[PDB]
Amino acid sequence: IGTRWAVLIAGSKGYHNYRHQADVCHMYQILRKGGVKDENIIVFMYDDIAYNESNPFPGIIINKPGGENVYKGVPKDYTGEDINNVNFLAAILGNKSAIIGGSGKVLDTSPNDHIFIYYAXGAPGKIGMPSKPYLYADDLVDTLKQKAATGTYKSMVFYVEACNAGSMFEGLLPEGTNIYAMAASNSTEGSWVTYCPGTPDFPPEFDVCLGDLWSITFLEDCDAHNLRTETVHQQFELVKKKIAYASTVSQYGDIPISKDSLSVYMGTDPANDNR
Ligand SMILES: *[C@@H]1O[C@H](CO[C@@H]2O[C@@H](C)[C@@H](O)[C@@H](O)[C@@H]2O)[C@@H](O)[C@H](O)[C@H]1NC(C)=O
Ligand SMILES: *[C@@H]1O[C@H](CO)[C@@H](O)[C@H](O)[C@H]1NC(C)=O
Ligand SMILES: *[C@@H]1O[C@H](CO)[C@@H](O)[C@H](O)[C@H]1NC(C)=O
Repeated sequence: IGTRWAVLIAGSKGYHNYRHQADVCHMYQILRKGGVKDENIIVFMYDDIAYNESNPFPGIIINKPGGENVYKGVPKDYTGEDINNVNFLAAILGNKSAIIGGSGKVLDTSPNDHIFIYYAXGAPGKIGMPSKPYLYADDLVDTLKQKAATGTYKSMVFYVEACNAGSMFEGLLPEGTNIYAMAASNSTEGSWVTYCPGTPDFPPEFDVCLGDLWSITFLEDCDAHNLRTETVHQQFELVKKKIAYASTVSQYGDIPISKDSLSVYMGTDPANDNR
């Protein structure tokens, strides 16, 4: 019962920030393969990578060496300077009349729907937007409190790839409104980039990192398993263990929500039914 929705947002701009847009495009491919529909996936990506004069492969974005083109077919709801706090927060709330610029696609969800939000690109108490102002912890949590008050969702999972990512939720995110959050790092740690030049077996055409460590770890995990048999809690434990040497994967909010299979939010790719 209900519909799966998602909001994917890369909070940065500039070719050196290739990884944030590659991470978000990779998440789109997982949702598309799982049967989540484009009308229910709101994408915020600056869109300055695929056709950049510096990109050695125009029209292509990869999130791993030798990987597939993750840019192919990704919707463009909010690009360029339309990625900002006003539009990101109105999209989460689901109020089309509060969007200023962009497609107007928002989470106009119903009570049995599921929501998955993934943000990639931070400092204590804030995460980036392509231009100032940045998004502050209190303002993001206040929007989540407004969304909970409307009652227009069954449960929500929010994944954040950023430095000090846990600072967006620590001591603020409510625990009884069906919102579970997972962060690449805790409130006082930075997060790591990965797939950078100068590593064994790396495409010689690139001078930028292709992904972020926590992101490619959870994204590649989604690609390799039947999401009906892996829960959010099992992914938390697996990814937390895998990257313990770099940062402390952290969880906040309504922890029992993580008993849900990942397919509740992402669907599942029939090619991995045996895995
Ligand atoms: C949906 O949003 C409407 C527009 O909000 C107004 O415009 C935005 C851009 C901001 O300036 C905001 O402060 C304004 O209030 C509201 O008129 C409307 O009541 C909202 N609907 C619901 C159900 O919340
Ligand atoms: C390409 O990347 C450069 C470096 O960040 C940026 O200044 C420029 O705006 C981008 N151009 C396009 C066409 O996306
Ligand atoms: C964050 O993780 C580090 C370990 O890398 C730990 O020393 C620190 O106490 C943690 N901070 C919080 C607020 O939990």
